[PDB]
Amino acid sequence: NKITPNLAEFAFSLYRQLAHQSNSTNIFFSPVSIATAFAMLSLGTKADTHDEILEGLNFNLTEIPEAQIHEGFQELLRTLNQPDSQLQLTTGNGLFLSEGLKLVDKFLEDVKKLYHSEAFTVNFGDTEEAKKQINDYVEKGTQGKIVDLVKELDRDTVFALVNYIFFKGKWERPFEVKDTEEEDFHVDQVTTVKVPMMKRLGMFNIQHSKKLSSWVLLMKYLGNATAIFFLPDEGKLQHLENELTHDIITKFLENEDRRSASLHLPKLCITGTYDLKSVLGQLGITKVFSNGADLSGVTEEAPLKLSKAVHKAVLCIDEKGTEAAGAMFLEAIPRSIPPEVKFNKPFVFLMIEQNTKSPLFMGKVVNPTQK
Amino acid sequence: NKITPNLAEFAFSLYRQLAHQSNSTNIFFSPVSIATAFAMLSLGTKADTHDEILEGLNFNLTEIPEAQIHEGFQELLRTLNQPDSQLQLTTGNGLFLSEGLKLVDKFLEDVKKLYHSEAFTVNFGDTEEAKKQINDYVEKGTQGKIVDLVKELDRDTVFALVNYIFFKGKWERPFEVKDTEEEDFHVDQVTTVKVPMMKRLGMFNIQHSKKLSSWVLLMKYLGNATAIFFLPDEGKLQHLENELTHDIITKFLENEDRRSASLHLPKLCITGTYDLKSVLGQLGITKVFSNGADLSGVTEEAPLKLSKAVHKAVLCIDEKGTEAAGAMFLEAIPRSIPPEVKFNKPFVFLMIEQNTKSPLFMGKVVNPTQK
Amino acid sequence: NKITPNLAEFAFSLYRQLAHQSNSTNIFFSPVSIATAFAMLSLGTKADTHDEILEGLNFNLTEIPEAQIHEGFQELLRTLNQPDSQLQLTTGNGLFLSEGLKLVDKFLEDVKKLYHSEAFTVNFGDTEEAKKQINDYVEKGTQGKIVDLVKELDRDTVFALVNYIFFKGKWERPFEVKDTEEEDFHVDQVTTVKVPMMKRLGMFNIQHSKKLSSWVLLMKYLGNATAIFFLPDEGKLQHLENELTHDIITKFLENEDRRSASLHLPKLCITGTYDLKSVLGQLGITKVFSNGADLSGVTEEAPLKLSKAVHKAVLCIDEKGTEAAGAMFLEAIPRSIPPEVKFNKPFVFLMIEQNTKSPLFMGKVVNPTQK
Repeated sequence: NKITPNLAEFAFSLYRQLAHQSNSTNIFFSPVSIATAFAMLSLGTKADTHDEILEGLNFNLTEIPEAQIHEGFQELLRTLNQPDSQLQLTTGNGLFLSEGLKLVDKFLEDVKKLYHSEAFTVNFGDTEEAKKQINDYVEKGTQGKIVDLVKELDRDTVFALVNYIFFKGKWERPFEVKDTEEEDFHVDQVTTVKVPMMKRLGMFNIQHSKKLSSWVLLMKYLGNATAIFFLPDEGKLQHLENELTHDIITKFLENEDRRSASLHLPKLCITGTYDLKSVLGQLGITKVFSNGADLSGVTEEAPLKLSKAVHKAVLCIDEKGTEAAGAMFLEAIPRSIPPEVKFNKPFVFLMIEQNTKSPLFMGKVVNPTQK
Repeated sequence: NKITPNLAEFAFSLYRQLAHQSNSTNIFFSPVSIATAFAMLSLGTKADTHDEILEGLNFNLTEIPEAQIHEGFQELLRTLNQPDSQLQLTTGNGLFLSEGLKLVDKFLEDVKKLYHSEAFTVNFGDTEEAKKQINDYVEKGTQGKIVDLVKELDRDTVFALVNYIFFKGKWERPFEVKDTEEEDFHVDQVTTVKVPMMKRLGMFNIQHSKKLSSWVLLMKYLGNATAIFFLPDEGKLQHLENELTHDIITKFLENEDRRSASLHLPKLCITGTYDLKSVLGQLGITKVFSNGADLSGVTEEAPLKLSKAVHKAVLCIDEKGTEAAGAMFLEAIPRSIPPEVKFNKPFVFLMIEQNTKSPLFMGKVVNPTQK
Repeated sequence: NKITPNLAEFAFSLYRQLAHQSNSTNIFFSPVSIATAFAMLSLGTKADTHDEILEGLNFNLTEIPEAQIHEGFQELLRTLNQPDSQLQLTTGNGLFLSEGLKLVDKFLEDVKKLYHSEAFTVNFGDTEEAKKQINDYVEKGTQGKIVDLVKELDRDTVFALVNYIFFKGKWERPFEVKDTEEEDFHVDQVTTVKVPMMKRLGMFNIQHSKKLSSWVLLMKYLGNATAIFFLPDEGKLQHLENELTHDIITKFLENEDRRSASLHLPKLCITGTYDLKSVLGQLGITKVFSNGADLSGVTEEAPLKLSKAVHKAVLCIDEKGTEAAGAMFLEAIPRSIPPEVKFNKPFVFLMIEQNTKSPLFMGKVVNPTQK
């Protein structure tokens, strides 16, 4: 599929921003769930509003027309719904509509044809019935991996573009369940904690790259899939992160060779939860949340903007295989033109005696509890 | 009042040091409470001891004589005691004396005339009656906003120069109490918490400055007062802080223009508490705590130094207006000439076998609980 | 003793790495306990494996032969076992052997002659009887200061090179027990906590060095010993740490002069606990944990490597004197040649759809609880 390279780079792009944001934290995300939600969103959007997005999903528009893109997506999504039988792989892109919404059909058609979208009809005014209906469609799409994707749901909520992906794949070679031997994880420069560490001896597709100063191990799944890992060298984690490319990835994919090794790889369950707004904004994708937000391509009546862009992604690893899930969530409610200035982020301020123009106090609010 | 510019800059000076000290914390202080305490203190002090201070309250002594300064203070303090009636504004500079103190009258006169000072007579030897008496005079001066300004009170405590300011002012336009809508505060690059966010739509004195890369909103009070706020731009908080000046402030004060806006500004109650010694020291104000400390200008019998320089400042904001308070505290007890070296800050050390001069151990104490 | 300079520098070397690793933490270690363990270990080791070590204990091998080194150690250790009577000083270097171990006698002899080593015979297969036996020999060697040196003990544990040092020395001048006056410790740039601060006025060997921008105080012990302290100047702690040398230390040792001072020095009990592997590795000492690990010089049957290099060092200070203790621990179990790659440190990884080579997920595991 012709679009894959861009996705890869967008995954690297997007990963980078998340680590650039917090070194001291766990990271896991679905580049696909995200980009899809947004390409699938890009349809209701037009002009320079829309352009930002797809140059920010790492696409070169002075090269590929819009048509050739959305085809690629369509193809890929399809591919994933029909794997080998031993490999469980689903994806669903449901679109929940407020009851009483005057739509455009050009949009309506397009997301149904190209993005297998499912439209449902919910009362956002009954917000805690709306939360249920939506957390229903996720907590089954993800087959019960992700449930609480919507914790706060606006009543003024127009619609909600929702996306999910479910993965469950068993290993090429399961691990010894009795050989799962609790061990030390050297967490930071400084600290150490106990994990259920799985150990196995055998012949492994693994190599060191001078370029990435890392060990690159591949673990083929039962079916048509592969997890790739990277043991950075001592103090090379950031150098590694720095240096990842699609083509480097491709090179590794094809390396068929194996060799003897003793491997220790831990049993774990992790989550990444995100409001991406900030993050994405950094990728150039700012207009679509704002009051210059072009959502004409969805409906006439009312003028909207994209409220919160929320991703959540869990992962879980054990001897037999992997459980992995991604899940987008784009809320939109009525845009209001009248310009908006909210001090919902840390800020400064004085207080001045009018007559003599002298500061009584000054300060910076950085948090109101407890400070 | 001719001295205001210097105060402003001292407020910026002093603010800067507090943020330079801890980004990751809340900030609120009264530039006035502080400077006053210290100008009012500068009176008992002489020569190069004294000079440090006022060059450190941001005054140019090769320009303004001492006379012209203390007049300015006197005037200002006065101004503040008699505002518009709708605007509550008090200040008091009480000076608590140990029973049995031989004073100088030149000093005694000066702080009574110029700084409306009130002198009281307390037994520092009965320390927890001394704590009460002083926390009495504050927790009413601040009308019950600040109470625990003295948590640890030396028995060898000679006197205590105390300062307070109380502010209570209602808005130009109160906010909708039913429109106070709990919302998300994006606290750090990383984290998010729920505040009571006040929202109102109307015509606001607000502008963006290229220079400060911030939004500058003014909210006039009932009476003769104005609070100024600053929404830094994305990642401009430090650039903003960097760039603030008196004249820039003045420029904004006069901008009368208003315009349409939707504003979200949160309901909060914050405190800043400080031992300033360190901080101030950085402003050049070091001699006055030390054994070169010139407190002759107060009394003959005994030779003193300034023990702890303590500021505390609370603030509180809601729909109708603002409650804000500042409070200094300068403790002095008997200086002791005999040079002093205290390892009360983190330090290094070895242990050596005398005969062979070999290190048995080495270390750095950085804290004795738990380490 | 000719080797002392190197130890000093190794102590500085090693200290530096520990602070370079975590500013925000307490530091205390025995340069001697460590180096001894390792010189005493170096005996079972040969060639380039062995060389790394002693160039990393700060020795110049293109200058001093191996003979001249191990003599020095022998001499020093001896010296320490027979001090002045008023000064309690012991050291023991016990070596615990698995029952059924075919040894080399060249090694056996050498560590008995040169390093007063004591060999014992333990069943590592009964691991929690092994833990006892070893924590026995430490928690008496250290006369009950250090007890839990072995919290996790491998069953496949071959042997354990163990080292200890016990110190108890009373002051030149005890402090006033009734003059121990709780006070403020300014811990960080930012925070403050209460310590039992000992205070005394008298004549103290103390000086300021332009070079180290610190106060350098010596406190002679009852007997043949001296503790040295360093009050860095404001913000000079790192400059101080930077600049320490053996010769500078020597210069200070000899300064006999005293003078009047008021000193405040706190009552405390601190510990430093370490797995040194990382740290030491940085000093060039990497081969000996690895699969190129040359432990032929110990036994024939089986091929081993050094599993965990563990130091723990407590300290305690009060009016009368000091309790101080160091304790090494080098575990070795069967090396396994077959190359080893363990993701027991934070790492990256993708998951790829084989057919289209597109990233489903990506991530970085940095900790599996809670993330």
